[PDB]
Amino acid sequence: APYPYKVQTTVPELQYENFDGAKFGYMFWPVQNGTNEVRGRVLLIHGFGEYTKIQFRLMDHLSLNGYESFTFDQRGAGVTSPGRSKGVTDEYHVFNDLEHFVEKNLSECKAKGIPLFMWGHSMGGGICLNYACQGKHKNEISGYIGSGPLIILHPHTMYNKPTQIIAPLLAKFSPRVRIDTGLDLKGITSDKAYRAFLGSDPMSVPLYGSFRQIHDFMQRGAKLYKNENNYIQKNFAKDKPVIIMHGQDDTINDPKGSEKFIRDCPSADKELKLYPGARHSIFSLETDKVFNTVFNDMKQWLDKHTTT
Repeated sequence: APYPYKVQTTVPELQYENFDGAKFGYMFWPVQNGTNEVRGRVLLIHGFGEYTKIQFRLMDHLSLNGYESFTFDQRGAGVTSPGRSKGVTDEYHVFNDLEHFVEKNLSECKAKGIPLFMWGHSMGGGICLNYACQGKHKNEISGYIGSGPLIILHPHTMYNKPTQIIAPLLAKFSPRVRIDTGLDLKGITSDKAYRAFLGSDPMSVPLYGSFRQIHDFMQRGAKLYKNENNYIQKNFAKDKPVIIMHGQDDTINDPKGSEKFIRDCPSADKELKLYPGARHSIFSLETDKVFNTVFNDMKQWLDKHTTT
């Protein structure tokens, strides 16, 4: 089944970079709108099961609207960790790998005098928001964007897929054990055409996650949700703007989590945007109606925090 989206710009080459025992597959997407003007660059942290092509639809649109994109297949994901390596990563690497690419992009963006923004979906959303609190360069990112971030699972997901609860609890005893709980296609998107692509994609199925990886990204969001001793108010990078987009019909990641995060956030420039009729993957696998609504909101938000 074909990938429903027709890219309007030139797809970048999938480059590779060795770092800390892994060969990272990454992509730099240049602005292609006929002007030599770049308003800024967005670094895209994908979620569990995802990889570069999933973010093609978003990167294509950023390029047309004056924004460069950088994304990489994380450790445990995509071309970076195939075979037995799939699902194999942890809290340490997740951020240590992210620092490497943040620094790479901060330098290049420093060179051309453009702001760097950080974007994350689901698992990537959990990472993105957590970086705003713990990142080495959290004060050098110009703005944080979350796309239905994994803070707390929706009750529906926990009830129908109890595996994602149990397996983290067992991670300490056997962290290398990998497991495949399959795709919740109907929860992921309301668009049948992207569903078919996803359920047919060799790069999407099978998707294994180890107990260590899963425990770590589950603990990651639960940490933000718990906000023990006002962790978020204390550590969120001062005066950094933050916006979360969350599909209102998201029954994979509870929208109530983004709601509480925005509430807890001490920054002035903060907003939660909920989208009716829209489910989990609003930036990649949803309908054209949803994506356009959802992307315009991101496009405008980025314009407000960029100059010329």
